[PDB]
Amino acid sequence: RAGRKGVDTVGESILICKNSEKSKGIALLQGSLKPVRSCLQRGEEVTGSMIRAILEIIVGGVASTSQDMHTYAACTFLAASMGAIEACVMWLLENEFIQSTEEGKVYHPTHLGSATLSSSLSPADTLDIFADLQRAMKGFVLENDLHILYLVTPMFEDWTTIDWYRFFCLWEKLPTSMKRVAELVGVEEGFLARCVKGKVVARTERQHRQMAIHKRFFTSLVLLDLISEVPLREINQKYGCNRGQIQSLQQSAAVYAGMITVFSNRLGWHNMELLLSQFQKRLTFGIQRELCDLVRVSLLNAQRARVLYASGFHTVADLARANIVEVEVILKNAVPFKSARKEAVEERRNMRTIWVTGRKGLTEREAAALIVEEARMILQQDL
Amino acid sequence: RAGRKGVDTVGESILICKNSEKSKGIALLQGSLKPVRSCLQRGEEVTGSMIRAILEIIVGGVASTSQDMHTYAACTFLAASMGAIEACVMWLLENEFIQSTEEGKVYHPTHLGSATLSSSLSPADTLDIFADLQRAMKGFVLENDLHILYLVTPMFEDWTTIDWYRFFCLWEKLPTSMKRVAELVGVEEGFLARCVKGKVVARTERQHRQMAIHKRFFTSLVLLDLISEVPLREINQKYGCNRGQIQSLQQSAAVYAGMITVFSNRLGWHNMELLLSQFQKRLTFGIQRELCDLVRVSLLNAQRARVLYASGFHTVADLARANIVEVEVILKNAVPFKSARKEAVEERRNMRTIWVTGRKGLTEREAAALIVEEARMILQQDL
Ligand SMILES: [K+]
Ligand SMILES: [K+]
Repeated sequence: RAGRKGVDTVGESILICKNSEKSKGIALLQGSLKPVRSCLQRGEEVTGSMIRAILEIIVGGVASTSQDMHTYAACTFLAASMGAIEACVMWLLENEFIQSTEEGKVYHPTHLGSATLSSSLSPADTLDIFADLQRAMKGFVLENDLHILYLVTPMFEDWTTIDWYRFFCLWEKLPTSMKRVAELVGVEEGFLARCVKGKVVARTERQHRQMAIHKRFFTSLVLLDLISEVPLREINQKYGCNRGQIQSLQQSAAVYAGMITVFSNRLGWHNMELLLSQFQKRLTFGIQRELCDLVRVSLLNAQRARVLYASGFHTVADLARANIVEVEVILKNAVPFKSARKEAVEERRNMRTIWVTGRKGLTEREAAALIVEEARMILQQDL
Repeated sequence: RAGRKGVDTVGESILICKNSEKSKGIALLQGSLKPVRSCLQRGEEVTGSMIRAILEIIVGGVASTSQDMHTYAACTFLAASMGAIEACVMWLLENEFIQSTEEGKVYHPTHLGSATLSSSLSPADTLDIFADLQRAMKGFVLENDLHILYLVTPMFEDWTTIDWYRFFCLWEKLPTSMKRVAELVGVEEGFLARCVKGKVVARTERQHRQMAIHKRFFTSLVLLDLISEVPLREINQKYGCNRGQIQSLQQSAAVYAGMITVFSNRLGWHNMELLLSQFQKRLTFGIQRELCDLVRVSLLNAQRARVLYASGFHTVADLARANIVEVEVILKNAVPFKSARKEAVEERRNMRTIWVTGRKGLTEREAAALIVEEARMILQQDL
């Protein structure tokens, strides 16, 4: 990124080092990129990338027989550099992903197969997800939205560094209704104590998904406050994570929530599907059910939707009838100031202070007129 | 009902008796109707009819003060024949139905009050229903539709005489998924045994709603098969009840299901409302979710909707494109014969063999043309 084309004569790069790390710095300047691996490499005859690859072609209906499988193996990048394929096919058979009809040896997708493909889910993750859902449908808590959120809470990657001492403090202060959900999932208070007392991550044993469970329940709490319209600064102080890690999490959970919804629909689990089908939109914007209609407008996010709701505008229909200058004023009240704000400067009438995507700078007035204009266009398309 | 006006010269009535019951028969011929009671009569200072009456006028907003209450007491039929009112007002206060603001002594409705009124529910029944729902939301089974049905299964009157021996036979053969729902509700196997072994109805103690629970769970099983499109004859043989008692039950449960849905909506219980809001339509016709669209047509019931679904017509949209004579044929296949049916009689082309409400006799042809005609009119109103 050193050197602007058409602007600079040269691009300069400086790597600051010490005498001790002097040799490692030179290694980088002379270093070159490593050769590209296939990521489908084989004491592991089976592998995730291959299992998914084989599942996609069989369920999709472009690979039926055993001859089609090895023909596919020829097209891979792994074979370009110049058994394992057969192992993945059996794996799909053992775990009810694929069917075999002896037309000798022809493979067809199951309901679980077609569901996994439509859900864009990884076959390795689908097994635990399928069990987790069946476990939840045997005993489910409906008095709050926490248990539902847990099912759509992603835990395939760490989104933040969790302070366990902070976690235990929230555990005790946690209401009884949410402790019931914790117990029902696997959250044991004993494991939480062995985390604060001693910084033993363990996780060496495969059976230590016990760690992931507590990380997942911690995350669901964050997502619970998030769709409860709890301020980002409160969530930051309460949990110990920045706004960057949160936004990356909600956009991840919004997508994941859609996956579990599709997965539940293709298996015929209507009751479970019915509950989940409202959280994709709520996780995206971080809102409650009431603001779901307002946030259809492009410029209206969580903060702008709430202040317009609390001012009499509950729906797009109510927002189309709106007086523009009234919308503008309500927007002006949602701004965050360090001092308890909420002189006359008439030189700020042209200040473009509202950002969009692929944006021209919008004034607070122009944005308001756009919100009312868009609301009317949507109101007509609703008929 | 003896004597047709404009037809008969006299109407004759004969009461057949023996010598032993001779005196009781004469008592009827000379007998006259008893005076009409008020049904709001008072060791019972409080009474159901009064509590409901007082609740309706306060929540509705036509009675606020204490003066309005006794003014209402004057308009009653009980006072027409010429304390207790004050007792009912306190009862509504004790059970969170009504609020009191000391403008000395002014009464307003609570959320629980406004919910009960909108639900058309009796205040006496609302207390147990409110507890039952809160109990269900703490631990709910979603793998089947049984637990949801239990919440909308009415038990304020007996709809049939339950054979307990038959019940215990269905209990053992009952799958594990439905035994979990039974335990979760209150169905104890010990009580079922003390019913078959000994015909002890008990029910003298008020705390013996334990009887109602088992009667309610028995009923939910019937409703489960009913919306699973299990034949009426199978349900008759399996449970021991006639088709008359069943139809009276489903139309009762369809109405009740709507009540619990409204009740849940006014309390803000969205998750619970979401699950219940699909069973009013299914209980009415006795169908599965797939036939919900077809049964919008007036002439299409459960039986006609299924045979049209299994023949390629899944929606009203598919049914508007239908060839009339094809619909007619599919209908002809749904008819029940004692022999394994499903000569050429062309004299039955005018036989009106299909009944409607406020009906002219419809031929199987005319009905088919009406179904396709109605489907098209509905398809246009859907846009
Ligand atoms: K938006
Ligand atoms: K109908």
